[PDB]
Amino acid sequence: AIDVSAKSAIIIDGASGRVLYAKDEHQKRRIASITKIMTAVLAIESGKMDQTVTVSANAVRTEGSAIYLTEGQKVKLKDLVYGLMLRSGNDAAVAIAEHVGGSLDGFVYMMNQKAEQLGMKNTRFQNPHGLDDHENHYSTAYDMAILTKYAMKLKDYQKISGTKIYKAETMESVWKNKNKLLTMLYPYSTGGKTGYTKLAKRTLVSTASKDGIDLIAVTINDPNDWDDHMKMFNYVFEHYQTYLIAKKGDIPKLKGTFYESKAFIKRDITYLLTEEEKENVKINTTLLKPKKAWEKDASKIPDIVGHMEIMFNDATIAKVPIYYEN
Repeated sequence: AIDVSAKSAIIIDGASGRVLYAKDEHQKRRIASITKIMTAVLAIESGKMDQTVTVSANAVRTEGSAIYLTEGQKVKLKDLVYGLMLRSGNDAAVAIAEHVGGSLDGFVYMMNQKAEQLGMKNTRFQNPHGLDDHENHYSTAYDMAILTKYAMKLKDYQKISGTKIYKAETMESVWKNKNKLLTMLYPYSTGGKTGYTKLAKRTLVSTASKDGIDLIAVTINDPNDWDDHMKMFNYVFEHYQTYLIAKKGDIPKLKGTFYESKAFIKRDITYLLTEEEKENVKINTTLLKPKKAWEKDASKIPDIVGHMEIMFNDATIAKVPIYYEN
């Protein structure tokens, strides 16, 4: 079984989003610097990554981890985003927020509107860094997995998150990523983001891939997080595989029927499952009843003749149209 030291934890399938393991995954908690994933997403989506940012006095004042920005410094937004993600710079976070959002209040508005759009119903942002300077800055393991799945759609996020070493284009710094999974511990790691405050304790988001299986893990309040992430990924890689549920082309269960060779699906349907889960998958097809008039005239047969529904217990894990060869 999976046993972790985290108060809340989750691991999800990066392809389908399916929850594979969860522990208190909807409990609102302080999250510390994993907040910064949202800050990075908004910077990347802003289209302003090559713009020059002017660092404010407010940005320099920020407590905690820093990249040592100075008041009035001119730094490319991209550099700040690497500093944010690799070094957890809180100064970088405020500079990004003020640049992309106009003000902290503006940026935080943007963060919450993005959370809403993603369905993060148990998440509320009050700042761009995760310092404990407000009430009601929180998220959950489940919501942070949703956010990370979204972030991993962004090629720039993929790149930044997987970067071990970065030379800034506009600052005299080289930064090493603080994600020990990526830099030293776990060969399958593809990225992630750490957090710590006195009240939040250790928080961690990380991603991993092996044999085409992409996974996302979150732990909130976990003194053993590095080990626990590896345990979680290893458990999934050991016990789950991608099964071809239905192959592209014709549909075996329609053998002997009217649709035996002319009905087809346009793509493979694959899914990440344990051996025991795969036993509980059902392929359901609903098809039009062939009409006598179709025998003589193929033109009366629609292009789509039904749908295939893959069921896992009472979850619909896939649904695709069934076509009829023209």
